[PDB]
Amino acid sequence: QSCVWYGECGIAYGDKRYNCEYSGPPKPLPKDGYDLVQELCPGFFFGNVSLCCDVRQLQTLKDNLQLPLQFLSRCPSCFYNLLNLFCELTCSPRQSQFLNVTATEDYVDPVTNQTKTNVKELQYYVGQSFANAMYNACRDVEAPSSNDKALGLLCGKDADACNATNWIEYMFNKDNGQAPFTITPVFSDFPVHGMEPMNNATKGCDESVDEVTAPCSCQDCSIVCGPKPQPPPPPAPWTILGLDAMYVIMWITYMAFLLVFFGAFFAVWCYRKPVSAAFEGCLRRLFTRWGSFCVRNPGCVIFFSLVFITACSSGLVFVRVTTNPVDLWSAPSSQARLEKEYFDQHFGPFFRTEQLIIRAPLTDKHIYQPYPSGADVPFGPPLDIQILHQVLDLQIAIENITASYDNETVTLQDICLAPLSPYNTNCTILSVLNYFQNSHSVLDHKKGDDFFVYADYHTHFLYCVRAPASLNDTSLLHDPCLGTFGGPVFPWLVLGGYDDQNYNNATALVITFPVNNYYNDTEKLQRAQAWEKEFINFVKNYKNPNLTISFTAERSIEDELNRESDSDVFTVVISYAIMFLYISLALGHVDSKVSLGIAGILIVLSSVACSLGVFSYIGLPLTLIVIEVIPFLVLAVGVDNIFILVQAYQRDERLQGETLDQQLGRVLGEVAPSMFLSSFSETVAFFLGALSVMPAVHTFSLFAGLAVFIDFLLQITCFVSLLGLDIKRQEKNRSCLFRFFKNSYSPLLLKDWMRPIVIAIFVGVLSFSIAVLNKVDIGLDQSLSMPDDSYMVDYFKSISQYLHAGPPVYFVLEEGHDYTSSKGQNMVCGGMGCNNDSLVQQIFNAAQLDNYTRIGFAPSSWIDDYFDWVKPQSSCCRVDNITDQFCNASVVDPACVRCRPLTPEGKQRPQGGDFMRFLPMFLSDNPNPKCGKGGHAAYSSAVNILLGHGTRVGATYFMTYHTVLQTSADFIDALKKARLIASNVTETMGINGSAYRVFPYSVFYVFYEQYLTIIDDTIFNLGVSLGAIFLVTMVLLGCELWSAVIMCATIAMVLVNMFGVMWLWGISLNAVSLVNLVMSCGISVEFCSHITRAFTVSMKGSRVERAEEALAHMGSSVFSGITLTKFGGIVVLAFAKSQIFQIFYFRMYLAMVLLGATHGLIFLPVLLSYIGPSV
Ligand SMILES: *[C@@H]1O[C@H](CO)[C@@H](O[C@@H]2O[C@H](CO)[C@@H](O)[C@H](O[C@@H]3O[C@H](CO)[C@@H](O)[C@H](O)[C@@H]3O)[C@H]2NC(C)=O)[C@H](O)[C@H]1NC(C)=O
Ligand SMILES: *[C@@H]1O[C@H](CO)[C@@H](O[C@@H]2O[C@H](CO)[C@@H](O[C@@H]3O[C@H](CO)[C@@H](O)[C@H](O)[C@@H]3O)[C@H](O)[C@H]2NC(C)=O)[C@H](O)[C@H]1NC(C)=O
Ligand SMILES: *[C@@H]1O[C@H](CO)[C@@H](O[C@@H]2O[C@H](CO)[C@@H](O)[C@H](O)[C@H]2NC(C)=O)[C@H](O)[C@H]1NC(C)=O
Ligand SMILES: *[C@@H]1O[C@H](CO)[C@@H](O[C@H]2O[C@H](CO)[C@@H](O)[C@H](O)[C@H]2NC(C)=O)[C@H](O)[C@H]1NC(C)=O
Ligand SMILES: CC(C)CCC[C@@H](C)[C@H]1CC[C@H]2[C@@H]3CC=C4C[C@@H](O)CC[C@]4(C)[C@H]3CC[C@]12C
Ligand SMILES: CC(C)CCC[C@@H](C)[C@H]1CC[C@H]2[C@@H]3CC=C4C[C@@H](O)CC[C@]4(C)[C@H]3CC[C@]12C
Ligand SMILES: *[C@@H]1O[C@H](CO)[C@@H](O)[C@H](O)[C@H]1NC(C)=O
Ligand SMILES: *[C@@H]1O[C@H](CO)[C@@H](O)[C@H](O)[C@H]1NC(C)=O
Ligand SMILES: *[C@@H]1O[C@H](CO)[C@@H](O)[C@H](O)[C@H]1NC(C)=O
Ligand SMILES: *[C@@H]1O[C@H](CO)[C@@H](O)[C@H](O)[C@H]1NC(C)=O
Ligand SMILES: *[C@@H]1O[C@H](CO)[C@@H](O)[C@H](O)[C@H]1NC(C)=O
Ligand SMILES: *[C@@H]1O[C@H](CO)[C@@H](O)[C@H](O)[C@H]1NC(C)=O
Ligand SMILES: *[C@@H]1O[C@H](CO)[C@@H](O)[C@H](O)[C@H]1NC(C)=O
Repeated sequence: QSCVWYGECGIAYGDKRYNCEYSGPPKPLPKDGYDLVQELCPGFFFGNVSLCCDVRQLQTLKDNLQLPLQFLSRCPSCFYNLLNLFCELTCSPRQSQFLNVTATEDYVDPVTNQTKTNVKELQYYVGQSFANAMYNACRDVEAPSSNDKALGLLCGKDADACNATNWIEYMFNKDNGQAPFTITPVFSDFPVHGMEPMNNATKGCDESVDEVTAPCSCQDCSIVCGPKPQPPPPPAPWTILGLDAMYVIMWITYMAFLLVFFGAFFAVWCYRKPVSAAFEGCLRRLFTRWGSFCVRNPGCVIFFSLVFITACSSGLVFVRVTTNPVDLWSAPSSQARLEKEYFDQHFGPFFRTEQLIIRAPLTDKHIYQPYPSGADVPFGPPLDIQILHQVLDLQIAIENITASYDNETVTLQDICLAPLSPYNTNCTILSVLNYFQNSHSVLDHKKGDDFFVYADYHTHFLYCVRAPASLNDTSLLHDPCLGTFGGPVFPWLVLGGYDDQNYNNATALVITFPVNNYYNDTEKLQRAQAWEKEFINFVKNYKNPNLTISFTAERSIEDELNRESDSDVFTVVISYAIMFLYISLALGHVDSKVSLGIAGILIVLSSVACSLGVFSYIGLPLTLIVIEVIPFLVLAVGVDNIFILVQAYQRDERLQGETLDQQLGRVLGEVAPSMFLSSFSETVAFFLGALSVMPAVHTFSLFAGLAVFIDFLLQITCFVSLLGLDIKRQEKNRSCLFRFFKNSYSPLLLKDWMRPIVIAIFVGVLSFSIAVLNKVDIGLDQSLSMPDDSYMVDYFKSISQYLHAGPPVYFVLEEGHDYTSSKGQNMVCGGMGCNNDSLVQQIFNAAQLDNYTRIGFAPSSWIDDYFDWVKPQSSCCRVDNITDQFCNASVVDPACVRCRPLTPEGKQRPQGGDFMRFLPMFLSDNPNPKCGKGGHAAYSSAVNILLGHGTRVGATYFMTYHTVLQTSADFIDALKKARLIASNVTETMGINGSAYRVFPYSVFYVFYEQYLTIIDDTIFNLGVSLGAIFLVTMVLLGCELWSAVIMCATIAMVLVNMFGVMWLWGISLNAVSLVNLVMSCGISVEFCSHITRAFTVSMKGSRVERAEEALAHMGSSVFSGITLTKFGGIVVLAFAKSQIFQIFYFRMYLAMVLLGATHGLIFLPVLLSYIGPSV
């Protein structure tokens, strides 16, 4: 047991001093630094602590060993062997057995003039089984705050760059900048030159050093645990063998139907070898009297109707308009809305992000060749230094932005959230320029010498993409890359277009400007939106032909909605102009009814305005989208009713001396039941479709329903009187379709042989529609709701094409958990001693899957960080001795003592009241260079404490990130699976009830919460609306069940074919497509009703003739009344500007129209001819 030294010598460089050389006998260490020995490696701490050692050597070891402690504190296993190496290497008592000093030089004392000898160089003899057990047991640890390979950092060279021998040589070599003097190691397993290397006991990541420190986790050790689980496969289409298993269930059934159908034509060829009408009669008489009444009292009626219109539409003064998207697309009391309501109250609302996806088209990738050694590393086009300067200039200019509002000048610093303030207040900008801190000088300053550059921006970039949380470059660059705001900048948030682990290959640059969003405050929101407007205008007009910018803003969507919503104003006006043109010329043929067409158009707009005004009075706000889609619908229905009545009158011949009233009463009594049926069926259809939970469709449905009902009523009354006035007029000088239907079409269509083919064809199309039913999309694209000429479309394309990370997730653990106990922490903390099914571990596994579960990254929990901070080893914590105030980590150390005693007892987790005593100081910790990251910048928001009564903890969250989400399927999949993870954790916590529960909050959950129940919502809505139609028909048409059931079956056929057309044109099944289907099922009656009544009330002999008589009579008015009108309406809307209209309203209505026309005018005729109700 000989010495190699005692004492230390003068300064070598920086603060580094070469130890003084002295190989004599040992010396018990002074009672002064008991504290280091215990702490460094107590394996030396017994009795007489005789050691060739000095307390200033212990404290310079302890002091120099800070980073390795930072990257390896997680496994005491590897940390403790590395420590066992330095302490023994430094002042073990048998230093001469395994050490050989080779170089040494004289030292001068400025105190006594005595020349000593510094140890410049020496050879270190290290056992092989020690380096093997150390590197192999800690070698799998990745570095924290990154997916690196913590050895990738503490080795100076990448995972594949160093082995176990080279890494130790590099660590001991001062050529790196850490070793104060170089130690030359020598591989040895057997004693050579009498210099026996070191081979003390070694411990792996699978074993704990002491009975109170749990072993390291299998995240950081590969023998304890493994990738054991794997998602299952999605086997569907169901029963593939078959070709969809629905292509077959339908095709096979159809073949059976075709055989059972043509086999009765075949067997026929072979054989060749006071309630019944009590309610339908009182209506006729009443309408007969009331039409007469309104015709002989025109003045009173029309005047009262105008007074009513005005009295009802003056309530339009209280009209309020909603433009805020949350209110539009989210139910006020949906589960996701309540979750969001809880999150905004305790943690403040999620902030607003202004992205910027920069791209350099005019540049090519260039190559980086490392000077010392290394394979070439190509950098994408956007990572050029010149392009980086131009983008930095753009960013610094975006920071200028002022745009004073309401006699007040606000700035980005003023609104941008600064996490750790007011200490550092610059603010959060998440751009790749933060690695250089937005400094042209920092970006260009180089650390090399002529003929080669040692370090370069790539050198810094490469280092900090590997470790964005370093406080120094540590590759001799000596430049910190934490960011001006203080806090890491994760490379996946500031880049896009790279390849899975090669930020070198980045093709795009992401630049975020997070801005604080405020809860119950309007001046701040006004100021922020006013700032965002100027930001948008600037970015839109910026001229840098070298760059292609795609931008957005939190307020961009709402603004876009109001800009696309006002550009169709011309469209609704033109639609009515063309409708009036058609009505004016077709309504009968100075045999012109222009006056009546104008009267009808004004009555329709009056009905629209009256609905809007009444509901504004009630307090329902306008969506301005409705104000554009509602007029069309109401116009269609109102014009149809007007034509029915006027034409039945025109074709009615006047009896004997009848003046005017008798004729009008007769016409109204025979035509009103049918028009009344259509109008009432539609009103009920609309109102009933107004029961879905979505405020936009709910309010729209109400508005449209009321407008149809009031328009029908007002029409029948004011318009029959005005018809009387115009009929009296023209009686003082002041058909070709019907001919066709009766002469050549009704007979043709009803031939014996054409009828079976037609029925076969329609049932075949119905089978197809039913077959392709389940293959309809779910959800709305989110990029099609914007006009085509909008920059948000380009931004969405750019996202889908470049971005690699998604929306952040917060797993909010509601208020009520304990947190001050070992088990209470095990249910949560993803750590050493905490459970294996803990919240953090479950979120970690989810992030490990990443395709099944879309949660992409690790939890970034706050409690793990808090414990890491409070550990006595770290020494970050330090309280004042007399004041009990937090002594910063950079302090003169006058009298500050460690918070937790550095003992075996102190080593445990702080479970008791110390927990809550020190938690606030941690949350108050700043990013100290000695200590580390500190928490203030990351967890102050995430942890809530209620003052008083023991300061019990509030709701906390563990925020992670989603995977890049590009379509509705992707969003719905993410919501579902986040809810599932939460469900698992809630189960595992085992609450004695539901006092509290985990739930995830992300920004899009409220908009996508409807697609978790849209299928049962659709089923219920369609079924209920159709049952209402059924009942209304079977009641109003008398009580005949056969006609009612036939009509209901035909409209159901119409809906199924509607679903087929949906699938075929790529329309999606969101709450708008669903409202339109429930509406179409109500608009179909206008076709299906006339024919069936003309057939039912008929007294010919046989079924065929009844059908042909009904066809002629009523279908002459039905083809001219409904089809052409609705066609004029839809063709003007076919040129939309919001995409949402042009896709859903236009396609759904065109489909409905042509489908209803064919069905009514062809398939109803034929089906009744075959199986129609006799009489
Ligand atoms: C995404 O990033 C990776 C990591 O930088 C790129 O891989 C490297 O790709 C470059 C491209 O041409 C190669 O040069 C690198 O090395 C080959 O390495 C040998 C020595 O290992 C050299 O002698 C060769 O001259 C060549 O440089 C290669 N290195 C590694 C470790 O993969 C990748 O190219 C990039 N994506 C694309 C599409 O380029
Ligand atoms: C994470 O999620 C993806 C979902 O896309 C999972 O699918 C994998 O990645 C892609 C899917 O596009 C496929 O890998 C294939 O790689 C070959 C290599 O040239 C390429 O030719 C194919 O076009 C395709 O890209 C494949 O569906 C699947 N990969 C494997 C190994 O099964 C996958 O679970 C994860 N993807 C990643 C990034 O590993
Ligand atoms: C290397 O191993 C030796 C022997 O196992 C250790 O010396 C023992 O060390 C313990 C640790 O405190 C002492 O309590 C014993 O008194 C020592 N006895 C003997 C006979 O060695 C030594 O501490 C180990 N060194 C390291 C760095 O682990
Ligand atoms: C952001 O914080 C930095 C330090 O982290 C502050 O100072 C930096 O920016 C100054 C702007 O004038 C520069 O002059 C300084 O050189 C730079 N810091 C250093 C290393 O000197 C600054 O308060 C913040 N940024 C500002 C104010 O622009
Ligand atoms: C290159 C990187 C990985 C090195 C990181 C670990 C650093 C801190 C290691 C490597 C070399 C080590 C130093 C080598 C020489 C001495 C002199 C000795 O009398 C006290 C310990 C001291 C001062 C060591 C302190 C810890 C040390 C500086
Ligand atoms: C047409 C009638 C019924 C009016 C109602 C339509 C409204 C509610 C629809 C039309 C377009 C829809 C938007 C489609 C796209 C987006 C972008 C996404 O980032 C948030 C949801 C949001 C903002 C939707 C909200 C709901 C929405 C605004
Ligand atoms: C440790 O044993 C050898 C190297 O010492 C190696 O084959 C093995 O993979 C290591 N164990 C690991 C990596 O878990
Ligand atoms: C814009 O920023 C530059 C740089 O900080 C500054 O000099 C200037 O005063 C700012 N305002 C301008 C140019 O209007
Ligand atoms: C674009 O790149 C050229 C390259 O020389 C540079 O001169 C110019 O300032 C950059 N910005 C422009 C052209 O707006
Ligand atoms: C979890 O609890 C203990 C420790 O791992 C063990 O008995 C059990 O099998 C573990 N199972 C899982 C899935 O972690
Ligand atoms: C460190 O603590 C001292 C004590 O007053 C304080 O002045 C200083 O601002 C602190 N620095 C931090 C928290 O970064
Ligand atoms: C610290 O407090 C203890 C408790 O009384 C006291 O004995 C000791 O002298 C104090 N020393 C310093 C440096 O604060
Ligand atoms: C929830 O946990 C159960 C068992 O703990 C597991 O079978 C299921 O897959 C988990 N759900 C996920 C991972 O979505």
